[PDB]
Amino acid sequence: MAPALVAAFGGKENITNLDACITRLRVSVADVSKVDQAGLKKLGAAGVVVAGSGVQAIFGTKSDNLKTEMDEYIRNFG
Repeated sequence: MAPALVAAFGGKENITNLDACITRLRVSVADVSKVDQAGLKKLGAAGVVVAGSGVQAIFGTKSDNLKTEMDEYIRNFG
């Protein structure tokens, strides 16, 4: 699931707004019908916040751990 979890929201390139940054991403959209943010926050990023109107994602603190999981995905799907 982890190699498809990040895909579930960050891989929805269709997204209308996204604030990618050093260790901070964001995903302001209405495709929440069934999104796995609850997983994409502790598994894709390191803490996100949902605010009807926009969504914010933060891969700080345990950035290396989460990014390590990211590295695994491309290596698992290379």
